[PDB]
Amino acid sequence: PQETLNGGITDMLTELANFEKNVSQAIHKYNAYRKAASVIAKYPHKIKSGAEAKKLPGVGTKIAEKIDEFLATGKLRKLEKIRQDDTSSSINFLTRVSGIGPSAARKFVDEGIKTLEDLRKNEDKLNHHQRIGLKYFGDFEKRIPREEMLQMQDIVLNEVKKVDSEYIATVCGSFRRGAESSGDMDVLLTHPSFTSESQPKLLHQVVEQLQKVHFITDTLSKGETKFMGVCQLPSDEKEYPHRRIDIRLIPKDQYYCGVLYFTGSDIFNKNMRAHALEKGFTINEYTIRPLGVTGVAGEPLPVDSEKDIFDYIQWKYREPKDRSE
DNA sequence: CCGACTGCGCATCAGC
DNA sequence: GCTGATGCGC
DNA sequence: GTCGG
Ligand SMILES: Nc1nc2c(ncn2[C@H]2C[C@H](O)[C@@H](COP(=O)(O)NP(=O)(O)OP(=O)(O)O)O2)c(=O)[nH]1
Ligand SMILES: [Mg+2]
Ligand SMILES: [Mg+2]
Ligand code: NA
Ligand code: NA
Repeated sequence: PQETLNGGITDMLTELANFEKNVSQAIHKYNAYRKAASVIAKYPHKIKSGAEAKKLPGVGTKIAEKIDEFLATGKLRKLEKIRQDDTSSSINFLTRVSGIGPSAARKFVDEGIKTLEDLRKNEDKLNHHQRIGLKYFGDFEKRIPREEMLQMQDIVLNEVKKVDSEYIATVCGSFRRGAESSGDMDVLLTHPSFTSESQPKLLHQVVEQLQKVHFITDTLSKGETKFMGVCQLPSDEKEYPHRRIDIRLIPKDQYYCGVLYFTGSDIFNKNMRAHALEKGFTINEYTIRPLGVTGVAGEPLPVDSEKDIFDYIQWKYREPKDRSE
């Protein structure tokens, strides 16, 4: 639906959400406001009253009350005030730097460090992640057009196969759902030699090759199963924005549960789990399991493709395209 | 009334 | 030194 | 902040 429907309300709720997460450090209030924001964003009518909004799941007494104030006045007194607050708005802003959370942001603002400029001045007080986040502050907040994501996929699948043709790599996330743009790139990686009961250079070798051809440019974090970092498409034209890329190495017997999980959406993943229990199965990130007569979970069932998971719960395979809910 | 709201990998801190 | 807790991102 | 046991 059009933003001009309830965009004022959803903007208000999103703004309240961020201050809860970043300033009050109340993560559950943060998700509460966002849940309320989401369901109102989907609501196909211009809301006339807080009581009207309250019918929706996720909208309670306090938000219905806040909406009443917004509709009547065009603003929120509390929001106006906190917007104004130099301390709170600075803390809120610094968290936009990847690696700087609520705790670091507060500590920085505590000692007078409030801006990117201030961060740029105080490099030795930033850890490795926070420096990278600072270095690519602008780039990290850009979205990635699908065409560039396709070019990025080309390089990943090529270099991965070059390392070992028996690797299996799948670019999941919104891109796999066929979105016209993405926030980052999520690559899931496996190899027949790696199972749950199973070299742990399997991830390193792929990262290394992607670094060698200068696709991967920076490393945020890297262990034996998970890589988080920065990549960039090759350039006399203007150079591309640096992009966030994650690579996960998953055991083969857990790969397609992994692919399903990290393809999303979260809203879709929720239903699929809920319907999975109603059929007597439990689905998490790693496995699908039967729930015995009292709720005792048996051994993880063998999964060799996505559809296998759909078959167990008697679902017909839904294409990633049709997985926004 | 009052507990749940995903929980894990990695980097780094806190403490022994 | 090591172990467990915390911060962070997702 | 919201929901529900
Ligand atoms: N249990 C649980 N799992 C979650 C939750 N939130 C997310 N997940 C899981 C399920 C999600 O699929 C995954 C996050 O993948 P991203 O790449 O960060 N999001 P995407 O790629 O779709 O969009 P973008 O284009 O912006 O990158 O984490 C949660 O609250 N609870
Ligand atoms: Mg993504
Ligand atoms: Mg991601
Ligand atoms: Na409600
Ligand atoms: Na941040």
